[PDB]
Amino acid sequence: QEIRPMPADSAYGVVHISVCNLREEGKFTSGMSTQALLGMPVKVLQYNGWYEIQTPDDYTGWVHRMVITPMSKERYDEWNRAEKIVVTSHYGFAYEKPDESSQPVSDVVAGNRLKWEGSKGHFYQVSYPDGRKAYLSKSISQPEAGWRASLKQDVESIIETAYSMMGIPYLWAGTSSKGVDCSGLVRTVLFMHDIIIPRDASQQAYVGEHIDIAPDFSNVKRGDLVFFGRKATAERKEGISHVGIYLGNKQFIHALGDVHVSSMNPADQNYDEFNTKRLLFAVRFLPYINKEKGMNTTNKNPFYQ
Amino acid sequence: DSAYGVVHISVCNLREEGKFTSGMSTQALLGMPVKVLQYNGWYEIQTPDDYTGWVHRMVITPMSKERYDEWNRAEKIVVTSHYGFAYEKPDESSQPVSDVVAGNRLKWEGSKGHFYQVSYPDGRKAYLSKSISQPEAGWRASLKQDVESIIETAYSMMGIPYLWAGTSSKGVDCSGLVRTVLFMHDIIIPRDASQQAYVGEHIDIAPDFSNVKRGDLVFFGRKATAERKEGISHVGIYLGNKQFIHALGDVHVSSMNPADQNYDEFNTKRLLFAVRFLPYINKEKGMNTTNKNPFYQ
Ligand SMILES: [Cl-]
Ligand SMILES: [Cl-]
Repeated sequence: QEIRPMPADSAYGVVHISVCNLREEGKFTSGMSTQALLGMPVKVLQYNGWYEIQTPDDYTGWVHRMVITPMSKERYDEWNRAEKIVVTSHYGFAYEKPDESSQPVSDVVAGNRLKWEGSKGHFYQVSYPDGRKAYLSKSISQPEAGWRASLKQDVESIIETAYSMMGIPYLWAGTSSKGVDCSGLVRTVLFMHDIIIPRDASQQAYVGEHIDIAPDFSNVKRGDLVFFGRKATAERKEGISHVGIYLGNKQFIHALGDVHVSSMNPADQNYDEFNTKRLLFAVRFLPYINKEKGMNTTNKNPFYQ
Repeated sequence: DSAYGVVHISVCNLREEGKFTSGMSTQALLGMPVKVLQYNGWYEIQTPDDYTGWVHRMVITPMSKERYDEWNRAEKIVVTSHYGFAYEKPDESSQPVSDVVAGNRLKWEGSKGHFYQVSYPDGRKAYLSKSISQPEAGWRASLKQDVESIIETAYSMMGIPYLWAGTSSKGVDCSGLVRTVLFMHDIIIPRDASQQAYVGEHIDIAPDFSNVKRGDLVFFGRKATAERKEGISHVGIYLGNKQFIHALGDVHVSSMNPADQNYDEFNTKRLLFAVRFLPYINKEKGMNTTNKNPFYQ
């Protein structure tokens, strides 16, 4: 077909697999551009055999027909209003029975959110956007209201979550615990703390407070983002090629090959000469969550309300 | 310079060309031996299924032939659960070293508590819980390579996402589901559906499906014409009673019986034939087990 825009009964959707793969065009032979998660609300923009969708970070891309559940605004609103079970562990499964030896229904990853239906033993009974029923261990998940109540969004808590992803593979366009790109590591960590910021490194580079890094690095702080790339010239604007999370003491955690810690101190064993020489600036963003457009929490984000 | 290597991340992503903006073509696993064909900033590699593609320089450990051979001779710890992590200490609350997926193999160095001490190709040291892994000798001494066990493994992947070129427990494509399942049973077959279609024994499906058996592959696509050869588009694993398990959106079970609620009309209409392959492991170039495959020997 070529349906654009979508009819009202199919203008909205919810992702119903653990991690779905958005591509630049509606075909497998197009590059992946981002990913969305189980239970995540989306807008459905058009259909040509694949759906073009918009995720809550305003990013757009294309997914196969079978991986989202399209729906009316009314049904989308019902999904969003139901208290969720929030997956907090990186990896696990949901099961047919309250027993991890039973038939799985699907994998889950951190940030996956399913409708809470009940509880049985050491499990939450849950349902998927498509109507599947399952059980999730209380050891890898928890009810959304209590999750929010206990949620920490300080820099140290955020860095701990980044450290929990040590060695996970780099994957281009990767935006989940399964695999991450440079900007996707940032997003995957933040989403585990209920925070959404822009998807691409080139957009993350212009959020919050710009920090012109001092020669001694004294004005860059743990929790800032550090950006790398091609410096602006008279004839050409700057190009952002890479991002990491600053750790203090010239160290930073990032996704390149895998998630790892590097240094900008030439004396350190983990010195990353290539990126250090391409260092551009830092950004301090955490103070401005819900204070500028494009940076928000899911309790405030308009896709969720 | 380097002609050999070993993958040192859980799952690496091979692409058509040496750049991120080229399509993924297959994936390889932690501890898997590879041949290194060239370097242009990225490495062109060949995986043990004889498939080639490109990976970022940081994701494999290039080695001399002697070091490659030593890696291969080292007894491994084999990861048997779909997902987990290896840790800095024998404690799942300690700092992780990396994620792991089923089929990952690391060098066995010892044990502490209920954990194997392991090492990576690049030299990292870690601990893997005995609850998600098994020593290679014991793995081989308990190996299941029958149809029923292979189907059980496929069922254990229910609902996992479809991922184009996906070849691990994280996400699989149609042919990748077949490969991912089979590697958990020590079996390697060709990577692409268009090659899988011509292995083993070709089954010309009877109208009652009576000559198709559990564990056969079913192939879907475009029928040959007078002017044009057949095109293989899709593959699934036959479960009997006209059902098959496959990766399309996610891993799920479909039927070729129009009466069934899980009838898949699109694919049923495109059914071409089935293939009985399991009897022919180690009997044709490109189908083998890792104890016979020359990459490992
Ligand atoms: Cl990649
Ligand atoms: Cl995909």
